[PDB]
Amino acid sequence: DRYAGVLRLDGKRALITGATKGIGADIARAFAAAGARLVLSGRDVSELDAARRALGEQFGTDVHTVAIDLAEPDAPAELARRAAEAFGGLDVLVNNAGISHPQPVVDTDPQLFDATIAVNLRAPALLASAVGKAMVAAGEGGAIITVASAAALAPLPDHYAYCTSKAGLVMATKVLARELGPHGIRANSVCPTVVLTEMGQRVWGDEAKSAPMIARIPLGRFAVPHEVSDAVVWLASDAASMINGVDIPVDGGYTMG
Amino acid sequence: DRYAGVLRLDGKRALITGATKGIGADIARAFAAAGARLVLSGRDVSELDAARRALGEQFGTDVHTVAIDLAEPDAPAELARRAAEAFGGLDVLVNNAGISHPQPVVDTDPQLFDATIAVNLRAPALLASAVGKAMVAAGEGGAIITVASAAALAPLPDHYAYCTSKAGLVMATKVLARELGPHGIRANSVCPTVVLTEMGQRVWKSAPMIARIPLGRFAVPHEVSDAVVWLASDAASMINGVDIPVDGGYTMG
Amino acid sequence: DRYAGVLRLDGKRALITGATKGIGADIARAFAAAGARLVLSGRDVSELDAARRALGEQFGTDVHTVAIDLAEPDAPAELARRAAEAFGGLDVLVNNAGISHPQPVVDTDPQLFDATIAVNLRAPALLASAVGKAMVAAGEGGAIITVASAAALAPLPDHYAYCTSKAGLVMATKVLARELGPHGIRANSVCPTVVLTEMGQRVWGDEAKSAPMIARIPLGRFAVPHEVSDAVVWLASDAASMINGVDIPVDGGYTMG
Amino acid sequence: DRYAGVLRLDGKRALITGATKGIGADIARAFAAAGARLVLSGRDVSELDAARRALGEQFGTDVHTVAIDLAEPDAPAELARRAAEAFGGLDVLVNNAGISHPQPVVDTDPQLFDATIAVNLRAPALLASAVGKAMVAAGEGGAIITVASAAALAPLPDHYAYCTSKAGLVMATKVLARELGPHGIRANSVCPTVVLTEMGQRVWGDEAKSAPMIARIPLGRFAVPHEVSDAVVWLASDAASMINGVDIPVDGGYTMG
Repeated sequence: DRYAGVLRLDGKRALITGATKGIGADIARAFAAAGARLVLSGRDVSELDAARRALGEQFGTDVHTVAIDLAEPDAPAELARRAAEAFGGLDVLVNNAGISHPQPVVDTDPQLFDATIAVNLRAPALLASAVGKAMVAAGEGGAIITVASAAALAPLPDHYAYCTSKAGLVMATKVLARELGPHGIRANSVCPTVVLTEMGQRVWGDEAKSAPMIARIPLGRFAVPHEVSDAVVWLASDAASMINGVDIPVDGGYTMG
Repeated sequence: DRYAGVLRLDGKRALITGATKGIGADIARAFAAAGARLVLSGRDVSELDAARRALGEQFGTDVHTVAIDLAEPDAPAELARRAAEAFGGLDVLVNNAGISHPQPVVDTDPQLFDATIAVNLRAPALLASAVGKAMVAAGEGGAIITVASAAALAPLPDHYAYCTSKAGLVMATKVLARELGPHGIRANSVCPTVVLTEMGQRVWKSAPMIARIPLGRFAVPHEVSDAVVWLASDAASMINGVDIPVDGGYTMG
Repeated sequence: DRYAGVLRLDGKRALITGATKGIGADIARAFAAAGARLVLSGRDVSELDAARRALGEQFGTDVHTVAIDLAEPDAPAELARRAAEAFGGLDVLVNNAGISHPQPVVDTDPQLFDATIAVNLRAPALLASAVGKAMVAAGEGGAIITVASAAALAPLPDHYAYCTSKAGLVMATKVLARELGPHGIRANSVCPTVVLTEMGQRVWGDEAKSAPMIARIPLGRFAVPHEVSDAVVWLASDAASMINGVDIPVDGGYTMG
Repeated sequence: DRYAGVLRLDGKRALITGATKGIGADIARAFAAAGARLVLSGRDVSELDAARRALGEQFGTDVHTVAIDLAEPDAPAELARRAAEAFGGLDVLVNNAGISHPQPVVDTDPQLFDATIAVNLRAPALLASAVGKAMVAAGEGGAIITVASAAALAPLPDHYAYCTSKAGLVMATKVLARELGPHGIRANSVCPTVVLTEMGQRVWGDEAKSAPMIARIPLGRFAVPHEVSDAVVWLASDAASMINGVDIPVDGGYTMG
C-alpha cells in the first residue's frame, strides 16, 4: 500500500483524531506517506510528540498536535477551530474514535452505555458538524471520513452500546453527505471487521474465541490496519471524487450475511 | 383495522410508552381494542388517568399507569420493574418516544443534539435491555416493537440529531433480536414516514416529501398501529430483527 | 393462524402461482379461509383439480384453475389473460415460483441457470407487469406480493442462479411499487428462510445440512408454512395499506447477519 | 486520476468485456495505463484491432483480443477459457455489459425484457462462474469487479428490465464473494449513476430531462467515465485486499435515498 499519482494528498490539510494508537496511528502514517499536512489529536502529550517526531523525520511531514480529550467541555468546537486554524483551513477530517465495553444486552450498564455513546457518537458527530460548517464557509469543498465498524451494519453479541453508537454515527455521516454534498463536501464511512492492531491481537487473539467470527468472513481472516488506511486514503483522494454517502465494509464479505 | 382472530391480543401484557399523545395514544387504543392488558407510561398524571378512563370505559381494558420521568437516574430500569409488577410480567414492549429539533447540520446545537439522543435513543435503549432481562428470566418469550422512523433508514435534511438517534435505536433493536431471539423474544422496528396525527397535520415543505412517496400521501396513525399489532401477534411468530417501513415506498429510494 | 376482521379478504380475487404444493398451497388455504376467490396456476392438471377439491371441501371457495408451464415464453401473458377472465379482474397477485438447482458456483450449468431465471425471475416479472397494466386500467388499486426468499437478500453457497433470480425479482417488485404506487397498487415481497413444507423438510431434513443454517437464525428454527401465509395475508389486507416496496424477511433474524 | 504505487497493475492479467465502447473502453485505457496485460472481448472485429493497436502505441500494453458473441452455445465458458490461456491465467475480470430498453412497466415488451436479461445478467453471470472456476483451479487468488449500476440498488421509473438485470448481477457477484472468498478471490460491484460517456452525454445531456435526477444527487452532477475507472482500478489493487462482497455506489450520494 504506497501512495502515488492520484493517491497523493500533497498539501491536503487533514485532522485525524485518536491519532496515537491503533487505527488512527496507522491512518496518520498513511496520510504522512501520501504527502498530507497533519493536525493530530489525542489524550497523551508524549505520544503526540513521538508522533510529530517520527512522521517528521520519516516523511518530512508538517505536523501540528492538539492534546485534548473530546469529552472535555466544548472540546469538539475547540478541536474543530484549532484544527482549521493550524494551516488556514481543513481539507480532510478522519473522524476516528472507539471504545468498547462488551456485555450481554440483559446486563447493559447505563454508565458504560452512556460512555460508549459519548465517545463513539456524540463527540464525533459534533466535531464533524463544526468542521463541516468551517468547510462550507471556506468554499474549497472537502472530505470527511468516518472510521465506523462492521458493527454499525450488522448486530453483534455483547455489543449493544457499541453497535448502537456506530450505527448512529454512520447515519450521522449520511446526513452530512446529503447537506454538505452540494458544497462539494463528501462524507463517507469505512466499516472494518476486527482489525489486528496491537489491541486487536490482544482481545481477539484466542483462536476459539475468534473462530465463530472468522467463520462469518469469507476471506477467512481479520483485517490488518493498513487495509483500513488504504480505504481512507482512497476516499480522501480524487480517485473518489463522485463517492458520497457510502459505507465501505473492510470485512472480507462479512456484512453480506 | 378491527383486530380479530390471530390479531387478538387477549391477555397479552403490554407496556406502551408515551401513551397519552401522538402515535402512542393510537397504538394504545388499537391494543385496547385488540383485548390487551396495558401498562401506560408518561410524564403527566392527569392525562394518564384520563387515558385509563377512556380505555376502561370504551374497551373494558385493564390499565395500570406509571407516572415517571425517564431522564431521572435508573428510571428506565424502574419503569421496566414497575411495569412488570403491574400484571406479573410483560409480553410486549412498545418502545415509543420521539422529539425533534430540526436545524441545518452546519448549525447543530450540542444541547439539542444531546437531548435528542437522551430521549430518542438513550432512554428507550435502556428500557429495552431491562425489560428484556425480565423477559429472559420469566421464560415466556415476548415481543419488543420499536417505534423508529423512515429517518432511521435514509438521511433527511435538517435532521442530523433525529436521524442519528433513530438509526441507533434501530440497531439497538437488532442486537436485541440477535441475543434474545434464542429465548423466544422477538425484536423488530416500525419505521413510518410523516404520520398525520394531530401534530403531524399541523407540521406538514411537504411537496418534496410526497414526491418521494409512490402512494402520494403520508401515513395516518392507524396504519402505524396496524403494523405494531401485527408484530406483537402470532401472525409475526417468525418475524425477528426486521424494520417495517410504513412509508408508501419512500425508503426504496 | 385465523383470518378475521381487517384480515378478511372476502370477495378479493387473487391469482396464486405454484399453488398445488408447498408455500403456494398453504397461501391458497389461507386466502381461502380469509374468504378470497382464487385463480390457481400450476403445471399438473391432476394436482390442480385436487387443489380445487380440497379447497372447495374445507372452505366452499370459488376456485378456477389454469394448467400452464410458466417456463414457456408465452405463458405469463396467457396466465394473465386467463386469470382476468375467471372473475372479471384481479385484486391480488401472489407470485410464487420456484425451481432450485443447487450446485457450486464453479460448476454452474447454463441450462439450469437459464431455467431458474425463466421460472424464478422472468415469468413472475412479466406476469406482474401484465396483471399490473390491467389493475391500472380497472382503477381499483391492487396488491402484488412476491414470494422470494432470504436468499434474495443474502447470498447462499450453492445457490448462484436461485439467489440471483430472486434478488432480481425483489428489485422488479420495487419498480412495480414505484411506478404502480400512484395508482393504489402496493408491491411488496416476503423473503422466507427455509420453510418446512413437505418438500422443504425433505431437502433440509439432514442434520449436517440444517445445523449451520439454524446456527444463523436467532429464533433457532426454520419457518413453518402458515408463518409465510400470515405475512402474505397481512400484506394483502387493509392492515398493510401504507406498506409498499418493502421486503419482509420471515427468517427469525437470519438476514441481519 | 493516474495510477502509480499500489495502484500499478504491472503483471496483472485482466479480462475486460465490452472494451471498445463507453465505460469498458475507459477502464481498458485505465488498466492499460496502470501497466496491466489485457484480454479484450467484444462483438466487433474492426474496433478490437484498433484497441490492440491504440493501446500498444500509447502504453506498450499486451492486448489479446477475442472476437465473440456471448449469446452463442457455451460462448461464456469459451471466452473464460480463451481469456485465461492468453497469459496463462486471469488475475482480474472486469465484468462489463449494458443495454437499456426504457419503457413503462405496464408496456414491458417480452423480447426487450429478454434481451436486457440476456446481455445485462446472463452472459456476465455465466462468464464469471467460468472465470471463477479457473481462478479456483490455478490457486493464485483473483478479483472480479462487476460493472453494475445505481439502478441495481434503487428502482428507477421506466427501468423495469434494467434494474432487475443489474440487481441480479449484484447478487451473482455476492454469491461469488461468499463461495470464492475462501480461495482468495474477491468479488465486488461498482454501481454508477448516469455516466457521461459519448452516449451518456447524448441520452441525458438535456438539463430538462435530467433535472429531476440531478436533484436527487447531492454532489449536483453525473459521473464522468474515469471516476468509474478509478473505482475499478482501486478494487483490482492491493489497496482493496480485504474488500469483498461490497457494492460501491459511484453516485454522489443518490442511493442513500
